[PDB]
Amino acid sequence: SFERFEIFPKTSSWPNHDSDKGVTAACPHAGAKSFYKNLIWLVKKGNSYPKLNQTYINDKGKEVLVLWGIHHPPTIAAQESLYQNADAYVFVGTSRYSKKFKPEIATRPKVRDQEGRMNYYWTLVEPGDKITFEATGNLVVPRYAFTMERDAGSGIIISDTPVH
Amino acid sequence: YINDKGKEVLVLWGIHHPPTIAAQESLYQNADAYVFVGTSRYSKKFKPEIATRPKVRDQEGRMNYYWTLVEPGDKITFEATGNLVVPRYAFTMERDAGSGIIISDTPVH
Repeated sequence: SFERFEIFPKTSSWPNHDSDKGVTAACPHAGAKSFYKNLIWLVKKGNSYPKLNQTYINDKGKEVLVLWGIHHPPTIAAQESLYQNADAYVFVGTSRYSKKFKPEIATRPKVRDQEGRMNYYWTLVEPGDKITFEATGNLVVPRYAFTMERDAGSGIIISDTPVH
Repeated sequence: YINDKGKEVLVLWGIHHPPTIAAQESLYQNADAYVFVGTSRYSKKFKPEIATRPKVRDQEGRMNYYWTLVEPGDKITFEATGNLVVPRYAFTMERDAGSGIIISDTPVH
């Protein structure tokens, strides 16, 4: 079983932050700048990035796959222009997964005309468990989570053969 | 600790991550504490991760448990400004070729 649901609604979960300017030219969509559909890049809302705390409780009877991202800007000026905290930190916590991520602000070789980077992390939340997001900055919040129930196991086929 | 026995010594310790900064000063009074555990082969500096986590057994913080094997003639050094669960008992071992762990309810005879 694999269904996608809105773990955090865009219209009610982030009132104190900006969820509309997180678009870049590294992900074109019909020419205009865009971003991932299942993720939201939160930026400052007018020179203010208050501490963000959110949580989700797994009311489903199956597992939920939750994906998020940590952004590493190229320069300190970019970090202040996007979040304005300099010394930001992210923390994601479940009953088993606890981890703190601090941004690495440095200039990397250009890939897709991007000096900064974005690490993507995933976790599986069990029924009854909860996932907590804390963030002073540099966090790409989940917008869609995947409620899944898994089978015994299989593989991935890399072929150009048609499907019938 | 210097390993004067002729066998290996398993040493276990822990690093505590409190939920709030206030708890950190309530227990260790240093805010920016650090730990360092070192051998001739092992060397690691631990920093507390102070954040609130989903409650497990009515606990907001966590305790990460680490272990190391000190060879004969070697020494293990603990340095800590705070957030250290020190060893009290270590285990001297001489190890066999290798076996397994059986999970069963069969009686032992």
